[PDB]
Amino acid sequence: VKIFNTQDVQDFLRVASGLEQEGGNPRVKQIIHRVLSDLYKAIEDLNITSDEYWAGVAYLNQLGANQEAGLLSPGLGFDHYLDMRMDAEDAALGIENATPRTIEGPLYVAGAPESVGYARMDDGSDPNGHTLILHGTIFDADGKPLPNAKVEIWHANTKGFYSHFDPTGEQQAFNMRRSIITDENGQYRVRTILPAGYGCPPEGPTQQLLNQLGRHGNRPAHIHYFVSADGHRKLTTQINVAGDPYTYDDFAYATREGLVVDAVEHTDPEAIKANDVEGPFAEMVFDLKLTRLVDGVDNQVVDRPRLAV
Amino acid sequence: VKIFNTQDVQDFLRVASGLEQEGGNPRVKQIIHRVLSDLYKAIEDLNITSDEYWAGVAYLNQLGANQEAGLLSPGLGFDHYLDMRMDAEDAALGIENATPRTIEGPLYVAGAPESVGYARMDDGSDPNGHTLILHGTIFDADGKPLPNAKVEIWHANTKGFYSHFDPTGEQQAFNMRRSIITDENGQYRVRTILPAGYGCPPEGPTQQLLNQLGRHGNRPAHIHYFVSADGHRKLTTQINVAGDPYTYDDFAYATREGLVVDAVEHTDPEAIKANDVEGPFAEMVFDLKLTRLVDGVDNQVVDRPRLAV
Ligand SMILES: CCCCCCCCCCCCCCC(=O)OC[C@H](COP(=O)(O)OCC[N+](C)(C)C)OC(=O)CCCCCCCCC
Ligand SMILES: CCCCCCCCCCCCCCC(=O)OC[C@H](COP(=O)(O)OCC[N+](C)(C)C)OC(=O)CCCCCCCCC
Ligand SMILES: Cc1ccc(O)c(O)c1
Ligand SMILES: Cc1ccc(O)c(O)c1
Ligand SMILES: [Fe+3]
Ligand SMILES: [Fe+3]
Repeated sequence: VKIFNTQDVQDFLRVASGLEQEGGNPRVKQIIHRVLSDLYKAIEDLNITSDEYWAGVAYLNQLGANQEAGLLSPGLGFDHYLDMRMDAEDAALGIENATPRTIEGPLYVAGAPESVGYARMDDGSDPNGHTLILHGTIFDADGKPLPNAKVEIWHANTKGFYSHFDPTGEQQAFNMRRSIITDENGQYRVRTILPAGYGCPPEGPTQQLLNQLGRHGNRPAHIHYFVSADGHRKLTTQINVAGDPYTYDDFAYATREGLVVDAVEHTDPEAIKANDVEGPFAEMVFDLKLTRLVDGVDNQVVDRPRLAV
Repeated sequence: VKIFNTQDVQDFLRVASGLEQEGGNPRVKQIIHRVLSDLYKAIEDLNITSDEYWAGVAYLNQLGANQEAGLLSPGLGFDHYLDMRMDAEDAALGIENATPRTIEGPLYVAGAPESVGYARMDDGSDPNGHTLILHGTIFDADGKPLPNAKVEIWHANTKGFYSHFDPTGEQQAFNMRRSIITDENGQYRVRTILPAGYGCPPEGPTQQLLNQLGRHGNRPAHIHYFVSADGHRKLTTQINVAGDPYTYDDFAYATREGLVVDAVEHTDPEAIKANDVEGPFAEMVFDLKLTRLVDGVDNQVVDRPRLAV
């Protein structure tokens, strides 16, 4: 029993997609027609039953009810795939990406405190927090230190929770989220704590689907970056804390060579005083290099829904 | 950009689908691998940008947040498509379906009061309700009246709202929802009111998408039926009130020839007095004929999540 390639079904697909309708958006119709065709065909090819189908529809409802579509997305590789496409396009334009891009993730929040050159990111409310001094230089497309660049950093606490998405309700707004404008030497520097790896809500729809694929929902400890500057494209990337068990087994497939960074532990009193901290701390250095706009246009910035507080 | 066909993307798709993982459900992995492959390819063929992609992800959260995946499904033709498959399968088995099946819709509620041969379905709470006497006979696969068949009926009020899903504040539980056991002559008879067509929540995600396709989100006035009996398959169908503006332009594509019924209006005192009502009323007669089990089993019953009370 096969009906997908019969006139009845093909004509019905055009009707449902609004192809012969006068109103609407032709681009949406075009995409919907393709997606529907593909799904109708997959239902036939894989002999998906009604019981299976409705289980899929129920999952969609709970996926959205839990606001997890942006979490499942990277877990199913879309986020990284979109990055592969941008990389391919840059290669086509002859653009060399000194600092590789990687996924943004769904947890960026607009509105964080802004400062010049330095900022402390945490409020010391984490018991198990280990002091981290993260600093670096931002370079322009010509390799020269870039003053006034805006470096945005966000990461999780030791429990693997992000402010604004913390279930324990423990964190104040923008905790571990800052914008640092680079100083005269093109440098940025922050005092924060070493993040812990992130895990998907174990009871949520994203993890339940991953369980069906025999997969885990963990990410290694990492730090997110947005770096923007006049005359340059906006850089989206992240660094991984070297040594993490999941560095090369991230459920979001965000790891890339060049982004794994070593956290050097400092114990002597000399270093501690020089970075005036209260005791042993970790230090990470990470420089980032920007690319220039293409004929005055940032051909790769992404406009997507982001929480703004 | 064309990278879908490279080994890097093809292997990635296998990894993301857990195909190389030992745990999990092989059936789910099989379906996920196909759906991801098709979508990754659709993104390439249609050159879907990251901006477009994330609008799609946001829409998915909104769809589930409003619990409308089961409303969008029929709007995009899936529900009707699944029935087409069922019809094709029956046609191949030589099963002549006397009463045509059509979609269940997402508003069935389990546990309605039950009675033999007759019941009034509404609580008279609808100010504009017009009395409707709906009756008919249930026939077995041989064309013989079937006593003891269970006829389940549910429908909307004059505002297009159903009990348990009324946006304006609860109706009596199970208002306009009843189960009727056919009597000694295989008949069912109910007193209720004429329903008004249903329209999708105007500001909801389903209507928002339909707008982009230049389509409306309306359904003609209709009455749902579930009919079950020993030795026969469970029938899912509905009847359309003849004359409705959307009879042949249902956004859920559920109307079928043989399911459009005329509601005859009675105003003469003799009719009124005979059916013992309090004034003019409408009458609809609709008989249903059932099909026998296939090798002792109901090959088309659908088990899907349904609200129970
Ligand atoms: C609005 C239009 C939307 C159209 C969408 C069409 C998608 C196609 C549908 C495919 C559905 C896959 C069917 C999976 C399935 O048949 O069962 C999936 C599991 C169930 O667990 P079981 O243990 O098997 O249950 C049974 C326990 N018993 C045996 C004891 C009874 O549950 C799950 O959530 C996995 C399902 C998630 C699949 C979502 C894919 C989409 C993501 C982009
Ligand atoms: C987690 C894995 C899931 C992967 C899913 C991938 C989806 C495939 C890609 C989807 C591409 C959709 C592109 C839609 C688009 O580019 O714009 C869609 C419209 C927007 O209207 P505009 O007027 O342009 O808005 C702007 C008005 N301004 C200019 C004034 C600001 O909005 C909408 O909600 C329409 C959205 C339709 C998408 C639904 C898909 C579901 C199919 C089952
Ligand atoms: C997809 C995703 C989930 C959690 C994170 O912390 C992150 O950076 C990305
Ligand atoms: C999709 C849909 C919407 C409303 C209804 O009353 C119905 O039966 C089906
Ligand atoms: Fe993160
Ligand atoms: Fe209905």
